[PDB]
Amino acid sequence: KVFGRCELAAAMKRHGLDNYRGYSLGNWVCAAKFESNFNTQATNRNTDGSTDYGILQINSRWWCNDGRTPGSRNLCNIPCSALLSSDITASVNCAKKIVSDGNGMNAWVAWRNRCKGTDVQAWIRGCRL
Ligand SMILES: CC(=O)N[C@@H]1[C@@H](O)[C@H](O)[C@@H](CO)O[C@@H]1O
Ligand SMILES: [Cl-]
Ligand SMILES: [Cl-]
Ligand SMILES: [Cl-]
Ligand SMILES: [Cl-]
Ligand code: NA
Repeated sequence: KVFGRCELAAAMKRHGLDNYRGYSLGNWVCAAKFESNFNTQATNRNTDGSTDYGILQINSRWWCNDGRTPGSRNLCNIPCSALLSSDITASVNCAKKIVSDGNGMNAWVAWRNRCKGTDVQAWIRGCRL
């Protein structure tokens, strides 16, 4: 599923991400835009052989099991394919674990480089939430 900007904002708000660990909703929308272009089916393979999955590009090195990342962890206790569904619940629940692990949203490279320090509220402007 390729979400619209405001559609994803409302889905994330419903799933409890607005101000989660102090990160306003626009941070989460900006991160999803630049990680996946709002596409739940996005996958990208990393140089270490791990793969990033879904709207928030969650890495199989630590967070999910894809059966082909030897020696990796599955800290969200989910198959990575669950992160590709049209229902963003699994991605949101895993992201809440990631952002709580001490490094905040710096775990998302695209957030650090393209959202952090910008006017992230622009990402939810005009949306009916
Ligand atoms: C929280 C998380 O899994 N972030 C991943 C990061 O590990 C990976 O290096 C990057 C690759 O572009 O995508 C995401 O930022
Ligand atoms: Cl915001
Ligand atoms: Cl594995
Ligand atoms: Cl959803
Ligand atoms: Cl933080
Ligand atoms: Na893994």
